[PDB]
Amino acid sequence: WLIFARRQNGPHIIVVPLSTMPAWLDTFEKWAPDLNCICYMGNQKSRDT
DNA sequence: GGATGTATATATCTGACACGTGCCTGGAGACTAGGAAGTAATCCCCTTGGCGGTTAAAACGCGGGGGACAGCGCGTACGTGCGTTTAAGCGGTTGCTAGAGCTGTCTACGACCAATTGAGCGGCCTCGGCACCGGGATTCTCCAGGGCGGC
Repeated sequence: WLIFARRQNGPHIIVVPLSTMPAWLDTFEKWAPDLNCICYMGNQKSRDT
């Protein structure tokens, strides 16, 4: 709603526990498929990538 | 029949015990002040038993070669013994000076106490420098028009 209706489509950050974060990723894949939701975990080279 | 080995007795040497004396240092008695024990409050660090996630260190295995160790040869340098020298060790001279010990006098220097104040500790405001944001100048990629060729 913040992205589509009010046009506030800037950088949002969601900080979650690691164990629940696949349950956030598939929720973003299902409910908001048009969004550019990215994932930020891993070692130094993955985060650099 | 003479001299030798051995036992008991007597005088002398020597470490130890007790007596005597000084003196000075430790003990007894009394008084006082402050060092430390005890109390309460506040705040921060440490303890024990857990969880989660990163990740680099620890562990394990394996191949291989460098290094530890053993053996052997050799030659030199150190041990050993003897003869010779030399200097240490002891006893001794001869004076003077340094130093410990004791006594005496005195004076400058440091302890002690009261009043003071200025250097040390904490916080607050500001600057030097680094960094975030807005505006101007410079260079790169691109879309369209003009001209030429083919059926």
